[PDB]
This record gives sequence, C-alpha cells and structure tokens, in this order.
Amino acid sequence: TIYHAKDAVQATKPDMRKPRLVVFVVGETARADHVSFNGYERDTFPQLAKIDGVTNFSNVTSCGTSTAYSVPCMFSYLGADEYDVDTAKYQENVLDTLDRLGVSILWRDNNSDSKGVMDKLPKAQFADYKSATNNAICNTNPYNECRDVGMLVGLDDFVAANNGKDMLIMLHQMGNHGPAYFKRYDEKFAKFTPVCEGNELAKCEHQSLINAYDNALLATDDFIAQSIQWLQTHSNAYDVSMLYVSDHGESLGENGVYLHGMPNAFAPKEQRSVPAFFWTDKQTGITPMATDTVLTHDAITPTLLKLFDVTADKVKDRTAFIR
Amino acid sequence: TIYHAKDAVQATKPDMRKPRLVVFVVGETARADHVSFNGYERDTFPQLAKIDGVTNFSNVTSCGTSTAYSVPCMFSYLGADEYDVDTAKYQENVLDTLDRLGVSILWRDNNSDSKGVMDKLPKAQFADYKSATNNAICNTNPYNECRDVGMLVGLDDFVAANNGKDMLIMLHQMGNHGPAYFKRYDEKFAKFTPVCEGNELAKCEHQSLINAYDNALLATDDFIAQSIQWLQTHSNAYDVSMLYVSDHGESLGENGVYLHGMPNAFAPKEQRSVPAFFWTDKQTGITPMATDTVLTHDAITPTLLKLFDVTADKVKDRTAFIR
Ligand SMILES: [Ag+]
Ligand SMILES: [Ag+]
Ligand SMILES: [Ag+]
Ligand SMILES: [Ag+]
Ligand SMILES: [Ag+]
Ligand SMILES: [Ag+]
Ligand SMILES: [Ag+]
Ligand SMILES: [Ag+]
Ligand SMILES: [Ag+]
Ligand SMILES: [Ag+]
Ligand SMILES: [Ag+]
Ligand SMILES: [Ag+]
Ligand SMILES: [Ag+]
Ligand SMILES: [Ag+]
Ligand SMILES: [Ag+]
Ligand SMILES: [Ag+]
Ligand SMILES: [Ag+]
Ligand SMILES: [Ag+]
Ligand SMILES: [Ag+]
Repeated sequence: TIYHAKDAVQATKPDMRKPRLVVFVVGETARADHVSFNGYERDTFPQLAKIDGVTNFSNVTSCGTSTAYSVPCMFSYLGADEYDVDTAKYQENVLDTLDRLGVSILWRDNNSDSKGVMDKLPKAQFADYKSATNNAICNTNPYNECRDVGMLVGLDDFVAANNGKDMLIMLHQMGNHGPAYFKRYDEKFAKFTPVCEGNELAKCEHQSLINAYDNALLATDDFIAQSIQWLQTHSNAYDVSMLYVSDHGESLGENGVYLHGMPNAFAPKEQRSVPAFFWTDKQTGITPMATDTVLTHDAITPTLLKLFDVTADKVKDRTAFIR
Repeated sequence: TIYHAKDAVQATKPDMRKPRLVVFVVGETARADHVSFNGYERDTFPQLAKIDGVTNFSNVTSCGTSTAYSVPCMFSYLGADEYDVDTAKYQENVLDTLDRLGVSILWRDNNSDSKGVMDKLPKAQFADYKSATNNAICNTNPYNECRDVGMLVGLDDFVAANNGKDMLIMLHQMGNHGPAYFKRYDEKFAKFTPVCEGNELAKCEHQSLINAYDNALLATDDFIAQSIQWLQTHSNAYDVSMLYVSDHGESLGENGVYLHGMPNAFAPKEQRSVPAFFWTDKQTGITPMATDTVLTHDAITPTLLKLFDVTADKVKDRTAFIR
C-alpha cells in the first residue's frame, strides 16, 4: 500500500479523556435543493428540524456523480483534484489511518459495498445489511426491501463490545436510489401523492416523479433523526457526533436528463450538489464551521481526523466541516 | 423573467487583467443629515474619517422609504420613474447580468432577505447572517443580537473558492433599524447618553432617541471601516472597491413622524435623503464623481456595471457614482 499519513498521531487517547463515538451516514442520490433547510418549498426534513445542534451545510459539491467514483474519493487523502478512481484502492485512506491509531471501524452497507474503502481492514468490520440475514427490517413493505433503519439494530451491542474505545460507524444508505424511488420508503412516509411507479421516468408525469423522490427524502430524515437519537443514548459515556453527506445528486428531468453518472465535464449541476448535516452533543466541545462554508467531499477526511483528535500533515490546512 | 440587458458585454476579463473584488454594503435606515461629513453636529463616522480615498456623497435621494420598496429598485434597470415594486422580482436585475457574465455574486444578509433580488440565482449564493448558524459575532451584547461585522468573517473562504474571478459581495446591514435603536450597537459605541430604550418612540425624551440613533451610526462607521480594511488585505491580487448606500432614511419625531415607510407622495425629506460612500484602492483606476453630484438610487446599477467593465445599452447615459 502507498501511504499518505504515516505521520498521523492521535493527540489524546480514550484512557485519559472521554471516548468518542461517531456515526457517518454515507447518503445516496440526495440533492441539496430538495432539502427544506436549503430553500425547498416542501418540508422534506421535519424530524431533523426539531433537533437542536444540527448544522445544515448549504454549499457542498460531490467529488463525482456516481457511487463508484465518489465513495472512494470521500475517504481519500488526495482530494478531488488529484484523486484517481482506478488506483484509489491501493492508497492508504482515512479509515486505514484511524484503524491504525486504535479507532474501532465498522461499516454497515444497505447500498452495495464500500467501493474498495474497507478492503485493507478485516472482513469482520464490514457487514452486508441488504439482506434479511443481517437486517431485521425487510418485511415492512411489499417489495421485501431492507430498510436503512435496520442498520441501527444492535449497535448498542457493538458499543458494548468496544467499551471505552473510540468508535467510527459508517452506515451506507439505500437512500434515494432510483429509478424506483417509490420502493425506497415505507407507507408511513407516503406524504406526497400520487407517485410515479415503473421505470420509464420520462414517461411518468413529472410531479408524481418528484413526489416519490420527496417521500424517499422523508424516510432519510427519519433515518438520520433515529441515528442521532441512538447516539444520544450514549452521550453520558461518549462524546457523540453524527456526519451525513450524500455521495452525489440526481437529475430529475432537467434538459430531459434523468438519474446520475454523467462525466464531471458534462454533468449538470444537479448531479453534484449534495446535502450535508453535522450534529454533536453539547458536551463534545466540537464546533461546526459556518453553514455557508464552501465545502466539497474533500472536507470529509480532515473532519473525521479532527473528530478523533488526529493530526495528519497532508490535510493539515484542508477545510473541514468543523473548526 | 423580463430582460433588460441581454446586450451586456464585459470589455476585459479577469484572465487578462487583475480580477476585481467589490463589497457593496446595503445600508439600513441611515439619514444623510446625521453624517459628520454632511454637516452633522456630532462625529458619527470617526473611523471612516481616517481612511484615505473615501468619497462622501452629499446629495443622494433614495428610490423609496422602505426596505421592500427601495432594495429591489437599487438593483433595477428601470430607474425610479418606471420602477414597479409589484413586478420587480420578475425583471432581470444588475446582479442577474453580472452573474451571467461570470462575476461571482454573494449576498450576506443580517437584515431580512434580499427582497427578491437574489431569487433567480442559486440559493447557495445567499446566506442568512441573522443567526449563529453563520454569524460568529452574536454573543457581544445582552440581547445576543448578531452583528453586521460578523458578515466579514470567512470572506477569505469565499475569495479562495473564487480565486482569480471577479467578485461582487453584497452585505445587507441591520444598521440603524428601529424602533429598538438601542439594540443595534455594542457597548463600546454607547458614546451619546442617555439612550431611549422604549418601543413607543413618541414617549421617549427626544434627545435620548437621537442619542440611541447616533450610537447605532457609530457601529455602522465601524462596520464600513472594517469592510475596507478587509478589502485592503487583498489589494495586491485584486482591484478592490467599497460602495455604501442606505436604502432609505428615518424620521426622528419631525412633525410627529417616526420610523419610515411613508408613501413617496408625501414622505418627509429625512426619509429619502441617504448617505453614500465610495472607497477604492489607488491601483483600480476608478474615479469618483464630484461629492456634490445630484445622485439617486438610479446611480447604483451603472456604478456596479462600470466597476466590472460592463456596458449595457439600457443605462449607457445614466449618471453613476464613478466616472
Ligand atoms: Ag499523498
Ligand atoms: Ag492523564
Ligand atoms: Ag452511496
Ligand atoms: Ag450513489
Ligand atoms: Ag456501500
Ligand atoms: Ag440502493
Ligand atoms: Ag413538475
Ligand atoms: Ag453507552
Ligand atoms: Ag427538483
Ligand atoms: Ag474549520
Ligand atoms: Ag428593458
Ligand atoms: Ag436595507
Ligand atoms: Ag436629526
Ligand atoms: Ag430599510
Ligand atoms: Ag436583506
Ligand atoms: Ag434589522
Ligand atoms: Ag431633541
Ligand atoms: Ag487575497
Ligand atoms: Ag460620471
């Protein structure tokens, strides 16, 4: 492997200060401009609106327009300008660094896989939550589709197994994956109706397409809120924080363009404008950056290091989501 | 949208000359006759007085007497005589033109919002500075009211993200908004005492009302001075300038009239006589008009175009603050 933060050190250890517990939700296909906090005309995040300590970031751009391109870049040391997708898996990434320094890494996936990010770490630290073998919440809908909230089940046991250590938990969402947006949420989030069903998105009435997309966002609002609520059950023993960033956006009929995956040189802005949220308990001493900070996926790696009191010279002066 | 400047062209581009960086402070409720430079009996602008290259304009008349009426007119192509507040939001305005031409437009707001001026542009180019979500300077007074100087924090982040482009930054002030003028300034500006603190201004003793109003001007003097000082930190790489114009004046008990918003047809002179200041660095080549030029809000649009070397037929003959 080729290293980029061999110099990295953790300034303080959980035996002298409170251990730190962080949930990083890797979102899927969510657009910044369909978030209520960013000006959208519908209340797509009603549950997050009721939680104090949530920062919504209004100017975040993804590294690319697809899961395969963006997810390795989100955890990279290279930054979007120097990032290479084909050789990313051979580079030391930020999870490699945190694991080397003693942070317990867990990756639960209801999307696909880590796109190479977890490859160097033991297989037991990656868990497939797309099937009923691990996910207890797949029988809540007629498609028998496993839900993101299922990734929260049993995390109390993971904390008990790593009692006293620093912990970083990645939850890779099914989220707003298309084209069958109507399958991405249970009946309790079917607020906006009617919805488009079927696959020929250009043939669907446009408003019904948007309705299905917005209902999926409601289910993600719920998932992030329940992630924070879980972390709050551990706030006494742990300094708890939550980071959410979507891997890319989505086209929804603009210029007749749908879905994502366009090359960056010709991708419409809708495919790279993503939401990001950060929450932390009042005890942690962590302070968010201003909500209007110009941010990209390049901010994720220095954010994760900073959350765990880690200094790496490569990202020393890189903009983060927190101060 | 109804267009007025589709012909606009930029004569020189920032890839072949110095990029230009301009702050336009959109003022609030300030009266021209309470400015020291216009003959007021008190030194209400002590810090601006120490800065070389500031022109004070002694004869400026606002488009109207309220924020909702004046602010869209300040950015309009139509001029006061043809301006229609009810359809202003659907007209192409000067920020639309400059954005189309590639100038990076930013609007930070510690007042209310842009009154429709920014509505056609991406929402990430507007930022609310009335709350600690963005404003780092709120805990400086017993009301926790966020301060205009907080709009200057993190502007280096913005400049770095637009490195080498032309930039126009609007800062919409809380300024001298009443009736609670006493809330508008921190203690270091409480120079004139005693101060009116009642909401029913006609019940306050007249001198205490004046004192609160003048103290708030001292805070605006400080804010404008700090805006120029920030620009000065970029003057080697950028051609820097600062424009200040208030949106309207204020009645302070004359003929029993308080606050503002009087219809133009019978508004008192003190509600439309506003200060204007222009500052520029020596290298920009920008030259101010004579300080006693008869000016109105109609001069703002041609001033902004000229600062970025843009010509548009609609305002070719129009008087500006600069040559
Ligand atoms: Ag490197
Ligand atoms: Ag110790
Ligand atoms: Ag993803
Ligand atoms: Ag994706
Ligand atoms: Ag995955
Ligand atoms: Ag999926
Ligand atoms: Ag539609
Ligand atoms: Ag616990
Ligand atoms: Ag949309
Ligand atoms: Ag920071
Ligand atoms: Ag016209
Ligand atoms: Ag105003
Ligand atoms: Ag007076
Ligand atoms: Ag006003
Ligand atoms: Ag405003
Ligand atoms: Ag105000
Ligand atoms: Ag008096
Ligand atoms: Ag600079
Ligand atoms: Ag002139």
